[PDB]
Amino acid sequence: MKIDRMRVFMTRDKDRPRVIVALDTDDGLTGWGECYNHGPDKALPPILDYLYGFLSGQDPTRIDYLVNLLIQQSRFPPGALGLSAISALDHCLWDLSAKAANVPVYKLLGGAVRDRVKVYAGVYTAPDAPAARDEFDRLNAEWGFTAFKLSPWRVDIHAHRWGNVVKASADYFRSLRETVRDDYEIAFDAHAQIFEPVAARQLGNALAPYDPLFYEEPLRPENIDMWGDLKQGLNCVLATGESLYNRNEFLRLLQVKGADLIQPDICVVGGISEMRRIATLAEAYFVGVAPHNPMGPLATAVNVHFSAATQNFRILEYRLPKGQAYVYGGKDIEKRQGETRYVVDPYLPKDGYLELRPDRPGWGVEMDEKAMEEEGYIHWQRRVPKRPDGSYAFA
Amino acid sequence: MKIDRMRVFMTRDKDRPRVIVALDTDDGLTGWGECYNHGPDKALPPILDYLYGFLSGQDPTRIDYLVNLLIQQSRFPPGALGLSAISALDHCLWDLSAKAANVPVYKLLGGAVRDRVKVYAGVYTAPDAPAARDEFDRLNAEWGFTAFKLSPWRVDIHAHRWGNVVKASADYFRSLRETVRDDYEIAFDAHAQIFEPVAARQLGNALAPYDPLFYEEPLRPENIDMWGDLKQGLNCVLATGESLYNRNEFLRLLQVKGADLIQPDICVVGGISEMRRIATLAEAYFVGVAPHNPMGPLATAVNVHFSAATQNFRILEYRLPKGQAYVYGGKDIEKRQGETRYVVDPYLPKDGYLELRPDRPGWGVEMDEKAMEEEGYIHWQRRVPKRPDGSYAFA
Amino acid sequence: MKIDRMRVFMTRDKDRPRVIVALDTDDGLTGWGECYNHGPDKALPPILDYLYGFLSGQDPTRIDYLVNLLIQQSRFPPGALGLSAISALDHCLWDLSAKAANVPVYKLLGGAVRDRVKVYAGVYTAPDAPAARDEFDRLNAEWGFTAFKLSPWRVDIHAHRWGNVVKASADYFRSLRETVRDDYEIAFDAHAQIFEPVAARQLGNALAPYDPLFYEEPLRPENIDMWGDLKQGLNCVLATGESLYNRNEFLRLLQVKGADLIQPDICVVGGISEMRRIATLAEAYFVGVAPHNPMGPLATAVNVHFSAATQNFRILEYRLPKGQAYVYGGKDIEKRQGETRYVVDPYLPKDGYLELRPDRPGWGVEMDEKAMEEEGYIHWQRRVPKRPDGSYAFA
Amino acid sequence: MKIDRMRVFMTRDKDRPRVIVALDTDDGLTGWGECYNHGPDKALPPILDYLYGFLSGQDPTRIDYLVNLLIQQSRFPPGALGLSAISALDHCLWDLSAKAANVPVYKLLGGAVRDRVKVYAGVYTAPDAPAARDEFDRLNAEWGFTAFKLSPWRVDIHAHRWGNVVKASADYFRSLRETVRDDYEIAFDAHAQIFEPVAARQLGNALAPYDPLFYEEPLRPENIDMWGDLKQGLNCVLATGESLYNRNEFLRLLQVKGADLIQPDICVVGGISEMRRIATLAEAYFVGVAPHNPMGPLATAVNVHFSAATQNFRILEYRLPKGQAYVYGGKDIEKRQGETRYVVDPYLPKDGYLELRPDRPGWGVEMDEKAMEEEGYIHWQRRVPKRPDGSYAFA
Ligand SMILES: [Cl-]
Ligand SMILES: [Cl-]
Ligand SMILES: [Cl-]
Ligand SMILES: [Cl-]
Ligand SMILES: [Cl-]
Ligand SMILES: [Cl-]
Ligand SMILES: [Cl-]
Ligand SMILES: [Cl-]
Repeated sequence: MKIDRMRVFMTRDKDRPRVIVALDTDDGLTGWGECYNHGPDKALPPILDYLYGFLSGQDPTRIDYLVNLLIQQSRFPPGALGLSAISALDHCLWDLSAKAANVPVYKLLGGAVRDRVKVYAGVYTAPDAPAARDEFDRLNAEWGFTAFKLSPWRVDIHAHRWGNVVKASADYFRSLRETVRDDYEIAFDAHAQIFEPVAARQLGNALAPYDPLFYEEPLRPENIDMWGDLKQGLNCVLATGESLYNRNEFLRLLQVKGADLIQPDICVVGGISEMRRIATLAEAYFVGVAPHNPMGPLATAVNVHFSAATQNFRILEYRLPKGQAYVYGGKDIEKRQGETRYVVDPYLPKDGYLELRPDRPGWGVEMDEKAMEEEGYIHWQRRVPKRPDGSYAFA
Repeated sequence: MKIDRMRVFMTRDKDRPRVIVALDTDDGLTGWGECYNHGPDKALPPILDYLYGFLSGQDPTRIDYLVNLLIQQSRFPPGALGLSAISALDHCLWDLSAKAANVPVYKLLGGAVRDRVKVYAGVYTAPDAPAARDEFDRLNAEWGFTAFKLSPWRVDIHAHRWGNVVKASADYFRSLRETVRDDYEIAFDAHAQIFEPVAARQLGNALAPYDPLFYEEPLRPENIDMWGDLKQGLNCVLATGESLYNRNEFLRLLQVKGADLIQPDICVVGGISEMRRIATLAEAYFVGVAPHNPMGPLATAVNVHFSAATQNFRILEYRLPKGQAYVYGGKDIEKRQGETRYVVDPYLPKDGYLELRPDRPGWGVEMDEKAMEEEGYIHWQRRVPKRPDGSYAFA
Repeated sequence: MKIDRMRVFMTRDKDRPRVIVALDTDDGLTGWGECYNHGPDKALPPILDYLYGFLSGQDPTRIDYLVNLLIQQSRFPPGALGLSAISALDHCLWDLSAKAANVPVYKLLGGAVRDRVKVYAGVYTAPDAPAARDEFDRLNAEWGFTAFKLSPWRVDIHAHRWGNVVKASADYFRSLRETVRDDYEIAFDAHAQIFEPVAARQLGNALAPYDPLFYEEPLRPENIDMWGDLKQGLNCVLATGESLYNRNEFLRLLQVKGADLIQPDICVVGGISEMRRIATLAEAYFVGVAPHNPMGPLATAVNVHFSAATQNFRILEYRLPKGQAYVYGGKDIEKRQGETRYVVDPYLPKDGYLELRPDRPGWGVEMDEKAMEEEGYIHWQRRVPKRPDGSYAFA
Repeated sequence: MKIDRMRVFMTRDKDRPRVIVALDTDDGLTGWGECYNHGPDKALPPILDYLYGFLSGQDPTRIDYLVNLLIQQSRFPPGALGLSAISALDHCLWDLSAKAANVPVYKLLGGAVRDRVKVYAGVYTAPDAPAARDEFDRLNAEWGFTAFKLSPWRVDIHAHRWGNVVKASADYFRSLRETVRDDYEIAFDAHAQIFEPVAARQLGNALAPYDPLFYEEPLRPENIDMWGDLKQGLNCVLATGESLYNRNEFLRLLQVKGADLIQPDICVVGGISEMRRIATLAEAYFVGVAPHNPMGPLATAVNVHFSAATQNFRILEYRLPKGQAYVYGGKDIEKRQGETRYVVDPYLPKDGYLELRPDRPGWGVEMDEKAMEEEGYIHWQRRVPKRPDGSYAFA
């Protein structure tokens, strides 16, 4: 069969826009993909139109052949926006190929190496311990979650003395352990807001006695070598990588021993084609994979197949299709809710795992094209915090 | 004054599209910038619209404050397309600030450290020596060029035995030295088409006895460390960096001793704000700067000011506004010509240098808005070559 | 315009001599600079006379061109005294260039990236905690300081058992935390008095639990590599660099991971021309800048502009123009006071920050030439302490 | 005995100024020293006055005690000018101590380890081979020289294609070997005029087949690590160090394998006190010492004693007291002559060696105070060459 159409849907996932892509073939199949939402999503359709020129008329079962063509035609390494678009097209090609062979996508990735996919709940704020307990328990009662991710920050880190900022985080984690179920796993996402390796190490070591599931992305991404310096003398599990794009950025991170766990995003790195290479590198370095995934239900389905096939996969970030809207940080459980409807039958957790759908080819979800047509673009941007002297810090 | 409008012009530079950007202020000034042409230029206006939301109402003389805001709001490191747009906006801010202070832009960069800016002619093909001589001599007679850049490739590198490919390049360079003026400088751009460090070293060492001005970008960009391996035992000047984006990618390149000369592009890295940081790093490592610049006359003007202010600047890539259209490689002097008209009064070489315009504020060029309106977008894409087995290689 | 006169003022800043320099132009402008006081200040006028030979008749807006000429003419790297003189001349050139363009100096440095400049109070002694509290509170009431720097040394380090020396420092810091406001930041300057890296690490780790804002310059400067050894296994923020002179000494320090925060002095390194290069290197290594500044009000004004323009600037050392005379160490708040009068309208702190003067060109201060004429040279020298065996140790 | 007076003589050595220093004691002895001529020699007397405050009343036989005091009192590492003054005072202390004990200075340095001190003639220009032959032969006939140092540069290195510059140097050295006596040793001083390590390596390897005695100081001094990169793959003996100041700069150079031979200057590094430490470090790294010495006859006498006592000393730079005035580079044997008279009885070569004076205490020369009074200061400065684009390069 040959690729003969692309359809691009500008829709949304609660309060973030989302571009969803279909590739159709002359045998009547369709494969689906999800772009990351970097910010200016209206840039994605023209990128996709340009990339489609290299896919028209081609055999979609030549997945790596075509994805590599998309990478090579730019010559320059594609960045955030380009790779987001490439990611969605990679997803479409895997989905088409699996549908053509009448198998779940994981059968094209070496097969399932596990029966279900562990998830943690993206909570993302820093609520007081009793409120955290109640929310964790609610999530456990509904979906079986026993792993959760919070922000460590209990004050504005630029408006208080650093020792007090760190003590507030340590006291907070202590409180959580005194309050919530002993078996619950709690990760902290520092969200790339720390400048100095030494400061990141101090915070990590203050959290360490209370067993963070992982300590995610404390520093900025551009200098990879400094991650190796951070991790020397760090007593907790260090996770990073969500902001890295390709096999070679991850290779450098691994070579400097800059992470214990890596967190590539399958909508950011160029899809499964690149995600698999990244995970293979990590595996040889004895580093696990916890995919970054604040994206929507189609991205989640793509993650389910990658995660099911990858030996060194450990746990998957998960946001409920009906639930909390965008947030990072703050003293509350986020009040804003939304409902993401572009997947008819999203993967939902059972006992804190997503279960495979072995009798369904492709991703194992159906798309709701009417819902995508009903809900269009919405503007979304990050707030970059400021210091008291008026300078900008880090999102 | 405050920024109060952005105007975006989709135009062209011969057979490549070009997005040109104006930022206007409430005091009636306008600053101008040029985006790189990565490929899908129709992605640039929506990126620019999104970025402009962070610039509206701001003081354009706070250049680094605003450019850093544009970088930070994405959180992820911006890639090719995002940084292209950021580059043009950086240019606009320098131009506005210089116009506001009634000075040439170089006076905002520590002042001029040279009186004129050496250029080489972007010829880019591999014509037989007599034809090369005639073209070099024509360029010398008209503009005073004594430095030129060619492709080293005289055959399809994937369809002939490697030893013969390299011998053809060495024999070609020998012929050029037997044929053209003794004082002429000749650089070779291998255009990221070699996979293996050892192969890149073999070619460089075969060219070395004939004194290449530099040997540019033989390998792919993603693995930076391998450039240090290449350069160990390399007997000619090695240049790279055109495909690197930020201060930290260049820092890594410098740390591994992966280049003797770096070639960032002021329309790719985020403009002068980033270019200056990159050049400063290179300076401390005793590495010079030869900016990459196959772009148009506004990009050239931006380069003139950066180059005039930068101690470790050596030579600037230059394409004539009226002249040869796009080409890389091949046995001919390119037949296709074009005329780029969006700058009224482009910098032209005299004795092989661009001369400063000290009595004119800003970039020292006027824009032709009617010409930009007359000539719109044109589709352009790279050819990715194939090997005889049907696989894709490297653009 | 052209430089057409230099005027050199031998004056004083309380009990230290100070050489202040003016460069005049044939358009009637004057730019001002401040030399560091290394010791033999009577050496500075003849150095300045010699350097002026390279500046006479030149365009002062070619700042880096001229400063680099001053550096290159010596061939040998200039040391302390030479660079002190070069620093003042750099300041004069920035001031002239900014006055010529009718802008604050920061507009020549990429613009302001913050609205105000955080300062800490140079207290420098080791008073008992109640007296420290009272002095901190006085400084807070008057000027809004919430950050302070002390000496850690509570006894003669060469006349007591080392474990007891360190315990005295740790007990002192504990006392301070039990006594003074919880939000106060306290830095310790060990003043290059420790010989052995291991000893410096022991003291730093003893201070660490009480959150020193930074631990400054424990070791001597000549061996840069040993700073990387010190910092391995160090649990507090390490600051150094005040005794380093150029981009390459700082590059080495950064490469060995020998500091978390660097403290170049804008009157020591060759002025803004060099300070900016140093800060750029530190930025790429994710290291902040806390400029060293025990100098006077003109030096402070130069620092305000550099600090306002530098993203990775964190905090600025500050001495009040009317206040405490020279001191390092000891059990008292220094009794000797003085008044520095050569700047008419010095920057004073408000809420612990220096505020910009956006409507004033140049440094934004006026000079008092009569005050400089009234108060001349005074001899000043350091005491080099001795050990009980009669040997000399380290100032 | 106690130091009770310092006398400072501003004199000259042909066309360069020279500061000569005497320290007198209350037993009626006098020791003598020579400052390097960095440039602004009028800075030296005030530095010396300040330093003398630490020497007055002291026992001059406590040489290292006092020299280290002079170093420590500045706290900051002393630079060029400060160390020049310290050097002369170190010389005075060795001379006093040796006179007090009635021995030659070398008996205070572990004794003579050789009977005579090999010298090479500082010719410094690049005369055509027949003229070089005639000058070498003249020098051999008069003084027995068989070792000579030239500049390698036969054209303006910034105004000609680099391959042609290097070929001119190689062709020149070939010519010299075809023309002059087979036993003559010829060193080349590239005088810190090359920016790029790769370029320095290319020139060194082009000279290498003709056996340069050493290839001196091709690169700039500030980045020490790059010297290790240069020397990797270099086929000739590499010498540097004249522009380095202390034991730790030399330690770094040695650690990176950045030289085969080091060239500290006993008037630059702080005298014998520091020179001995430097040489000891080099010895352990199996690196020899060829002291830099374009200074005058007192500096030469100081060098004779250091060189006589130092196992890893190889050869000493030498300028005749009556002979060629200042020059570096150029196509001629320098026409300007002068006569340096402040030493009554300078060391002159015999068979190309300086001979010891074992029956004379101290340096073994007498000073001519009347000659110093007759010939005063003269202004001297370096020319910094320019490139054709108007930028400044390197002296
Ligand atoms: Cl449960
Ligand atoms: Cl729910
Ligand atoms: Cl010509
Ligand atoms: Cl033409
Ligand atoms: Cl307060
Ligand atoms: Cl006060
Ligand atoms: Cl002989
Ligand atoms: Cl003679």
